[PDB]
Amino acid sequence: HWGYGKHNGPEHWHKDFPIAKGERQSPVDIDTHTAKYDPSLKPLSVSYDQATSLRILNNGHAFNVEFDDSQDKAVLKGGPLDGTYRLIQFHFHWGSLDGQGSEHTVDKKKYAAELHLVHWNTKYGDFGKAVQQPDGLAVLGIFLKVGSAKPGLQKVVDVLDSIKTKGKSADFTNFDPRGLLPESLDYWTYPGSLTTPPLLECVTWIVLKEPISVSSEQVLKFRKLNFNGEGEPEELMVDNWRPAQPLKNRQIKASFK
Ligand SMILES: [Zn+2]
Repeated sequence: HWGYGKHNGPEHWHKDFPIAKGERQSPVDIDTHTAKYDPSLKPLSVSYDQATSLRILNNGHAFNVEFDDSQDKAVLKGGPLDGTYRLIQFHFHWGSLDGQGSEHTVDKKKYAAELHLVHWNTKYGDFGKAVQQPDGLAVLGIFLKVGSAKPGLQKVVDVLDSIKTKGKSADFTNFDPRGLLPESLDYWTYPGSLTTPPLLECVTWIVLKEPISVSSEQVLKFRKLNFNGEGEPEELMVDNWRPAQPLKNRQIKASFK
């Protein structure tokens, strides 16, 4: 019964999930001046041409667009990563207002929303095994700002009426996640965690410098989703973000000068 309310929100998670106060929790504030350029970091390789989207699900904390991860169809490699990471799902975090919603911040700036493309290390065979490993996941984080519409997001926006409440799913085939990527793949990277319970410290974070722009109408449709099940009291799914956590003994590295 964790969530994002006053009584069950991020400040309470540590009671069920003591790793919430751990040494490598996410998100964090990215202090751009103190991040270190690392000239040996490789370009990212984002290989999404054979991606197979399957379904979209309202899980009661976000919506997930799920992919076939039973073969190397949509993979992330390079950058800070060793090996091959398969795309399993993406989801967003967003706010009730355009001035908040992101999990990571950049020099304390909050964006309207943040996209997470979640990938697991194929050396561990499945996602459930991967989350138990320090190098199990690679999450590509992309900020959303409100401005012009993002045409590559509209197929997601349009299906949200079909998954309004918790536990609802809908077929969601032939969605191309390349339409959600900014022009530049310049990034910051650091070791961290899942940002939702169980908060496992299994993630190599790769946060893109360049945000994507979405329209007011698009983000408004995110905000009409519900945290609750059908026939339960309506609570709008908004402010489903965890705030920045202490950096502790970590250095954020940049792929760019
Ligand atoms: Zn997330």
